[PDB]
Amino acid sequence: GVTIVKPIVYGNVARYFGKKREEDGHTHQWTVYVKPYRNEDMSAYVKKIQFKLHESYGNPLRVVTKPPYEITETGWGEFEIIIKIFFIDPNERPVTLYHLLKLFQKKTVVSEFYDEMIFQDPTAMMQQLLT
Ligand SMILES: Cn1nnc2cc(CO)ccc21
Repeated sequence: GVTIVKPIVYGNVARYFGKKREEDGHTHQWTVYVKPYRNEDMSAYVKKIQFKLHESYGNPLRVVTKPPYEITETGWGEFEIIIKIFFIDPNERPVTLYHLLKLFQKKTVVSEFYDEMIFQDPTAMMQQLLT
């Protein structure tokens, strides 16, 4: 059979403001993302990536369809973000990732994980799109 492995990295970077912010108490800017391990345009084969934030955010289900696959926000809190990757072939099961937003230990805060999206015997059309 055919196995196509698409390596990815996901997670977040964060920047401390320098001071807590009086008007909302946010302390950090952060960006949560998915990106390919090697430079490729994932929109060849990815329909959309959903980023589900803590429900205390407005419009906590954030959707990106065009790279880069990232969401930039501010806040004070750390919580899991559910990252769901949907494919152009609706018969390819979506990939669900789970990421704990990291804001704390000058140096940019980074928490980034490697993973692999495995396509076992895709349609010939989806094969072309993955290669
Ligand atoms: C959980 N958390 N952390 N920081 C937050 C900021 C907002 C929007 O002001 C909502 C929820 C937040």
